[PDB]
Amino acid sequence: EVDKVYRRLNQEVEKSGYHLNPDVEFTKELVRGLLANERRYGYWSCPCRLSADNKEEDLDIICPCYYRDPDLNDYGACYCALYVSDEVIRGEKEVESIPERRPPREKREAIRAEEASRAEMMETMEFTGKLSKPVWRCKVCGYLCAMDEAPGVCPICKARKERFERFMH
Amino acid sequence: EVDKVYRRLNQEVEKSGYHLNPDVEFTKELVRGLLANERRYGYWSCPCRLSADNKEEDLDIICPCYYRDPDLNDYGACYCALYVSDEVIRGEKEVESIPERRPPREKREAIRAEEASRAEMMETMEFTGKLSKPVWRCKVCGYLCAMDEAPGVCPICKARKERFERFMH
Amino acid sequence: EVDKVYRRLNQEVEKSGYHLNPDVEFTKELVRGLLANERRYGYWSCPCRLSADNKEEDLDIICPCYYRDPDLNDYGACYCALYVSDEVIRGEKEVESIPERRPPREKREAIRAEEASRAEMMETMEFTGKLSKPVWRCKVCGYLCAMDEAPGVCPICKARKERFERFMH
Ligand code: SF4
Ligand code: SF4
Ligand code: SF4
Ligand SMILES: [Br-]
Ligand SMILES: [Br-]
Ligand SMILES: [Br-]
Ligand SMILES: [Br-]
Ligand SMILES: [Br-]
Ligand SMILES: [Br-]
Ligand SMILES: [Br-]
Ligand SMILES: [Br-]
Ligand SMILES: [Br-]
Ligand SMILES: [Br-]
Ligand SMILES: [Br-]
Ligand SMILES: [Br-]
Ligand SMILES: [Br-]
Ligand SMILES: [Br-]
Ligand SMILES: [Br-]
Ligand SMILES: [Br-]
Ligand SMILES: [Br-]
Ligand SMILES: [Br-]
Ligand SMILES: [Br-]
Ligand SMILES: [Br-]
Ligand SMILES: [Br-]
Ligand SMILES: [Fe+3]
Ligand SMILES: [Fe+3]
Ligand SMILES: [Fe+3]
Ligand code: NA
Ligand code: NA
Ligand code: NA
Ligand code: NA
Ligand code: NA
Ligand code: NA
Ligand code: NA
Ligand code: NA
Ligand code: NA
Ligand code: NA
Ligand code: NA
Ligand code: NA
Repeated sequence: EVDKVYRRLNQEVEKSGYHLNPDVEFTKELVRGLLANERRYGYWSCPCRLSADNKEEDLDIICPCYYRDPDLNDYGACYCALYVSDEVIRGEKEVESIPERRPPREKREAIRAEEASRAEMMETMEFTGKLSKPVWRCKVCGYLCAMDEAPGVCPICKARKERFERFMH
Repeated sequence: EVDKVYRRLNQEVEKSGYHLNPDVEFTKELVRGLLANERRYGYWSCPCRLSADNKEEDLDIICPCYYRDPDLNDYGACYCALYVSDEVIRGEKEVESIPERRPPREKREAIRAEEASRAEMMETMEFTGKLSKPVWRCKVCGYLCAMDEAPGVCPICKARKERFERFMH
Repeated sequence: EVDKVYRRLNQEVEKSGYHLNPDVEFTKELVRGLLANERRYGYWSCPCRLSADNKEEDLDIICPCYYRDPDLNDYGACYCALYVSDEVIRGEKEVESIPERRPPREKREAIRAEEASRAEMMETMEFTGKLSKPVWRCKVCGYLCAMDEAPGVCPICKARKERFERFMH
């Protein structure tokens, strides 16, 4: 039907140094699957896995999935064998059985929640150091305050802004 | 009516080295506004801004607002020009148009939530290092435990409290 | 009735260098209390304190409680005087009145929530450094990526996996 998607994929991955399975009809088969999965669930859900029909919960199995590279590295193929390793293509690598590396649902949920908290921390802290203010010190009385710029005049001794200095530490 | 509040303000700010607008009637005008805003919303909501009639959401525009000092520094006046800069009062500073520095509602909410998380972290950690316990080491068997004081006797070898030592590291 | 529990306790604590009150009948009294509290609430709630009949909220007063050791250290006895200090048993230590060290309900709740946040941080961060990936660098073009192992081939220059190196810093 559409061979268009097969070929544009083959070129997309070859540029980046990955490889599709060299057997053509088995691969185009998987392509049909991916297409159908896109029609049915609205994302490219791994063609050889049960989709949960919820994108958020499947982000790890949208093709290419999070298991592809480790699986290529250990077994010479991704779980469906859509992709095969640079080693298999040539010789060595001996394309072989691939266990399911994806963790079970409960485990995945824990991992996500942990990545959520971790991202929130990093966000909050990055956003933080962005709004922090430098500390200014009056050179007459030593008054300290925290502002982008030193105040017009020291509320203590009245020295002008230009007589403050950035303070450390 | 009440000029009482005008004058007590003028003295309150002059002590700290800020200045009210030298035009008297324009300033007392703003004072009336602030008073009314206090009657209407129960806080001194910036007289030249739309109040949301919720204190929590307006903490940034209670007068004096969070934009006053940066605005004095850049434009020689706060957004309403209740306050004018030390430079304008004398010469230079050329009192000039002030854009609205306050971010729009969505932005403000994000910023607040980020300051909330940041404060929770800092709180939780400060509260944390306060309850942490030192580590005590039996000098006979090396048993380690974490308590304000070493135990009456080592549960391992039975050496008395006075034969423990603070441990590092 | 059951003296079984009295004696197994006396041996359990003596091994660890704690001591029960040497008056036998006052102690076995407290034992009966602890038993009853176990029948009534399903945990060994301090026999001389009001139980809230909720384990989660009483974790600090399950016997032995969190106040036992500090109380032994300062007063020579736990709050009920189930336990007496190594000093009292012999001489010195002068067993004496013990105030209630447990903080009031509101305080306890705050402390717990703070320990919760602190534990979540530590968990999230520990779980974090466990999933972080090393950074690999192509030795031909300097391409950087973060994975357990370097890719089959550099998506940039095509150098094979074995021509990458662990990168710092
Ligand atoms: S396993 Fe192969 S096919 Fe299934 S998603 Fe991962 S990469 Fe795409
Ligand atoms: S702008 Fe001027 S008047 Fe309005 S709140 Fe800030 S300081 Fe008070
Ligand atoms: S006070 Fe004494 S009896 Fe009550 S719980 Fe703490 S240790 Fe057990
Ligand atoms: Br079709
Ligand atoms: Br998608
Ligand atoms: Br990998
Ligand atoms: Br590869
Ligand atoms: Br497989
Ligand atoms: Br100046
Ligand atoms: Br400076
Ligand atoms: Br009036
Ligand atoms: Br107020
Ligand atoms: Br400023
Ligand atoms: Br000023
Ligand atoms: Br303005
Ligand atoms: Br001692
Ligand atoms: Br010591
Ligand atoms: Br009974
Ligand atoms: Br229990
Ligand atoms: Br202690
Ligand atoms: Br003791
Ligand atoms: Br007591
Ligand atoms: Br290789
Ligand atoms: Br290396
Ligand atoms: Fe000063
Ligand atoms: Fe010891
Ligand atoms: Fe390269
Ligand atoms: Na996607
Ligand atoms: Na599952
Ligand atoms: Na500032
Ligand atoms: Na200024
Ligand atoms: Na206020
Ligand atoms: Na707005
Ligand atoms: Na302690
Ligand atoms: Na003790
Ligand atoms: Na327990
Ligand atoms: Na209480
Ligand atoms: Na990896
Ligand atoms: Na590989």
